[PDB]
Amino acid sequence: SSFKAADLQLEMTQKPHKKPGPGEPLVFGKTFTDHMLMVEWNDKGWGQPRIQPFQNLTLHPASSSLHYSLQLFEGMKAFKGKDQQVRLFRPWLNMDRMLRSAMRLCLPSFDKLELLECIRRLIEVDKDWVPDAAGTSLYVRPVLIGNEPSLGVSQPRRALLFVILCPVGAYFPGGSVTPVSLLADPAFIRAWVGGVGNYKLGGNYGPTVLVQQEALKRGCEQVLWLYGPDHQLTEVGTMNIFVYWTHEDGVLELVTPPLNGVILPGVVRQSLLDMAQTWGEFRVVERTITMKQLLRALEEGRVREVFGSGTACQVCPVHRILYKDRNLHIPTMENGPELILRFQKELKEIQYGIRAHEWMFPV
Amino acid sequence: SSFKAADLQLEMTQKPHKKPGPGEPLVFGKTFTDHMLMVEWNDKGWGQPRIQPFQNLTLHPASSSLHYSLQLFEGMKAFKGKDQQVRLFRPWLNMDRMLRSAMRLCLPSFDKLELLECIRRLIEVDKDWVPDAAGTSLYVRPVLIGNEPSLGVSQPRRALLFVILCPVGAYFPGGSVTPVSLLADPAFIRAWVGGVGNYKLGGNYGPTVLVQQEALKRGCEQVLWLYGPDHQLTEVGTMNIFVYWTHEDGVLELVTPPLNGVILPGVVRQSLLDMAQTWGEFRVVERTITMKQLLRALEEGRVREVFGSGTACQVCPVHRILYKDRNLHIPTMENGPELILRFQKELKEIQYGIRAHEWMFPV
Ligand SMILES: *Cc1c(COP(=O)(O)O)cnc(C)c1O
Ligand SMILES: *Cc1c(COP(=O)(O)O)cnc(C)c1O
Ligand SMILES: NCC1(CC(=O)O)CCCCC1
Ligand SMILES: NCC1(CC(=O)O)CCCCC1
Repeated sequence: SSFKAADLQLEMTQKPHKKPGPGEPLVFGKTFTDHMLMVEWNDKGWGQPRIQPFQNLTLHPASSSLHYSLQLFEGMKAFKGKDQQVRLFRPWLNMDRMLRSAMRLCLPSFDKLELLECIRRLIEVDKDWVPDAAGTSLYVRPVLIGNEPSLGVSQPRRALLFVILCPVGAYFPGGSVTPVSLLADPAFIRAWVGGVGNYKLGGNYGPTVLVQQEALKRGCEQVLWLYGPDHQLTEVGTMNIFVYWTHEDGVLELVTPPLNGVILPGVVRQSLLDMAQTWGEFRVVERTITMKQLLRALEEGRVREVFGSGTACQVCPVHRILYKDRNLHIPTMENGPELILRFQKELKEIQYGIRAHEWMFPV
Repeated sequence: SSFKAADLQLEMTQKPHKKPGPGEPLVFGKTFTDHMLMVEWNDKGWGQPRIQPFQNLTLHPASSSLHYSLQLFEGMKAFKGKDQQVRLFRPWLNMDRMLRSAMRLCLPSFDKLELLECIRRLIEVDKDWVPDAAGTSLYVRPVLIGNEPSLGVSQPRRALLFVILCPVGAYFPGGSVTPVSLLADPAFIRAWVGGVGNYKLGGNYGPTVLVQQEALKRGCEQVLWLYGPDHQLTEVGTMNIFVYWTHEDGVLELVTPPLNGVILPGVVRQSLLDMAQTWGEFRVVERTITMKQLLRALEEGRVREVFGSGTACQVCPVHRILYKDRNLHIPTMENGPELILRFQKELKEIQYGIRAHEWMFPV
């Protein structure tokens, strides 16, 4: 059924593009690498995978990817250490999530490890594009779209899988943690139980653009997505949320919302849970967090740190939440931020190859 | 600002496709006409509109239309009367809805009447493609997509508006209306209040494919979309729902769910409400309909007709609903279907120019 890496076609570029410098401030995903991966699917099966020069897609105007959002994507980073070795961070989890997303949209199944090997081969070809400066990396963007020339809402009989790469600079200006303010208004819903918010589908993102603009108009940087009558904290923009506090039972704990359907199962999210569990210094749980619980904890001075997690930012500190038109200062930066700095340090040691780990996949 | 229809550039096809013609099977949305409308948008506003030959779209791999579902569409029909005159059905309402969809996804605004004249000119160029057989029409598909070559989840600085046309056959070949069976399972949710289900965005359709396949496996043609703990009937597949019954207060009425956020404001839906209100023979109301209300009405023999409404089907009868592993028989067909046939006949007479009406826009 699946495409094989052993069947890979190679077409090197004879028109190389200008590489960005470590000194020039880069915007997220605007400058791309020399090559891309492309695999075509039809009802008879997958075609042969190919590494070809970066080029535009040729799509039929009726392609189901453009009309009925038969599209999904992934996002992972490749890191270059001082010894020039490029490594991907827990890519197996991204491949797992990509296949789950594909099944939800009735898009073709593929072998997760064959796609991983094809992606490894692609990054190997564009190795010189992976930067080595502090906090920089190569963003990998796999995409699977429906491509049937039909206006009928049905299972695609044609599909296209492609992977593009882009060098990204340091998220924080310089190399120090800067906090974000969040708008928490229950009128905005990102996902729902029985919905598709737990899959990385394009459809979950388009509607967020206007809401993010509303957050900016109200003086906030990101949106704190609330869910249900009890105003459950779900996500911070397009990042998973973590709260480090002394809970109502008097125990020091790190909590993040559980995977009940409205939470996207983040790779960094899973890594922070795994890392903190291994330390065994405090309680680490997956449990629902409500605004009522957070309000009470803040007034009682029990909150230490609140942060967002994702591939783009790793660990993003939160200093303010605007809920029901009331400002809530989150003492994250006044508490170090001890845990965020510890997570940042240990993730960078694993990611840049200072410490050898099972989480890293060598390219 | 907006693009002007007076600036329209026409490039006719050098390679015309063979038309289906007399007695050939037409599958919905699989056969396309010779030309298409294309309008580009960037930083300096809209470009000049163009009618060019039917061809593939050239999109950058990072196009926000494919990653974050910055896409919307419309659907309306052009009808050809026996004397060869082509007319559009209430297109102003589709233009109004398209603009509302554009605003929700932070896509560029345009003038409703300028796009309408551009679509009229496109249908005029491909006028011979509009079939004249009973119940047949030309399906018009306007689309507006984000076309930003960036991986950032933001408002597009580039967009593309295009319109494609499809000659379609009669939904009920021979003229006789045929009913369908619906699967009603609360585990599947189409939209949520605070979401975007009330807009015609690509994102709302992709997730329905898997649900539709499950309905088919269970022996049902469409999905009856239920919402909330009270199991509110919202939509029949991707069509609005109508119930013709004797209400609990003993009064005969035609009811459809209100525009509370989870219902897409259909043009046919509004047309049926307008038509039924003009007659003044029964009560016409927009009120929430629950499964418990329908169950009580069925056993008491108060339900006369249940149907779906939309551009593709016009008025679609329902004879069975599979709910909680039990089959509920809906007496739609044995009741004529009196109201459905009256709606079908009046709409047919208006659409094919047999009866003059302000609802029709001449091409
Ligand atoms: C991508 C994403 C995340 C984080 O996932 P990572 O795998 O850790 O990058 C969290 N929430 C949403 C809504 C996301 O889209
Ligand atoms: C298109 C659509 C309708 C019907 O709208 P019409 O304008 O009458 O064609 C109803 N519900 C959904 C979900 C739709 O997508
Ligand atoms: N929040 C940004 C991401 C996830 C992340 O990497 O943190 C989601 C939207 C698309 C870009 C990536
Ligand atoms: N139900 C089919 C439509 C609406 C309609 O015309 O009934 C929505 C999906 C795309 C095709 C059109």
